[PDB]
Amino acid sequence: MDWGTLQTILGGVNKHSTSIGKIWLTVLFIFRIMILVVAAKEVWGDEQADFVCNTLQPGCKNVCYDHYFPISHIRLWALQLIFVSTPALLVAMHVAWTYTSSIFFRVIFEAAFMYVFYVMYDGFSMQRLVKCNAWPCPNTVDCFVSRPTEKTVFTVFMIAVSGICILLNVTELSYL
Amino acid sequence: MDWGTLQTILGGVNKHSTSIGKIWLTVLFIFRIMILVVAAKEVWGDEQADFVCNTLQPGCKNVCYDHYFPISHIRLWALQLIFVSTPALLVAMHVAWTYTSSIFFRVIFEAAFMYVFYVMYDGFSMQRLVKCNAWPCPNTVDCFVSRPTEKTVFTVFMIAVSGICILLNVTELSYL
Repeated sequence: MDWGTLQTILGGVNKHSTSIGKIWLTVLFIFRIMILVVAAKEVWGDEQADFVCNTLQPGCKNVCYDHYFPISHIRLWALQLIFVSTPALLVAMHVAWTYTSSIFFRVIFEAAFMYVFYVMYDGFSMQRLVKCNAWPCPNTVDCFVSRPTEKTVFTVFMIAVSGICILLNVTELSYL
Repeated sequence: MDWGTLQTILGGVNKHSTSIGKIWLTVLFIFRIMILVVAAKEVWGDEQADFVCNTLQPGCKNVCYDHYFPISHIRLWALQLIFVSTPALLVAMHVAWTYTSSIFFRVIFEAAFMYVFYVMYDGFSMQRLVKCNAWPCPNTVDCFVSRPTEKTVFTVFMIAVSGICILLNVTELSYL
């Protein structure tokens, strides 16, 4: 891939005691894109052949995999970014009803993804072994995970990023 | 094999209103020997490669096999017969402290094997699937059996035989 190949005329800088946010926020935008693609198919890209189930039950790997991973972290992120992406191309150029409502959209989205995330991954963690007692899964069986530490780390990162994103997003939203 | 090849001089028969038992009891003795050897290594002779455990746990077949089959039925029988065998060669010829105590021994042994049996195989049955949650057996796993019906049948037989053995054994023990 390659994303962004024309940014040369940016001599105009800020002078006020504000609009520091847009710097921080474009930086976090670009950042999160890199951070994503660089580790995109490279942490969670694997986790299909990595959910070993101690059994001889047919299918129970698939069963428990959806049971505990309806969706992977990186998708909720990918979405979180895209919904939080549309205000970016908006704020690309501003001076001359929406504009600040773009800022607010950007806030509330990111908030939503945080909440529903912690609803799903309660404990902000990756259990080393998830058991499973699904229908075909004849009793409570065991179902492993690879690299739970890893995924936990990058999750801590992205959530911290979400917090700072919103804090400057809102710190300039709160101009009154 | 071949067991018993000299029995010709038995013209002397009983005339009293008793000693019918010794007929019945020698018949049951010979019977149970045949009944055994004919189906000896031929119902329970197999059951080593016949205890399938749905798992990928190493050893868990052996583990659960001993767990649920410390010993097979046919051994408890084999013993039951042998302990109940010694009074037979005694009562081979009788007329002329032990003699009736042989009869009583024969009773109480067979009783013991009945009790301890039902202690172990509670329900007078063969479960089609025994689960298992042993140490190495990581969770409650499944562990199959072959021919549980079969073994149940022949068990019903041998226990009925035990009952009749004792009933005539004792009916002549109860002479007063």
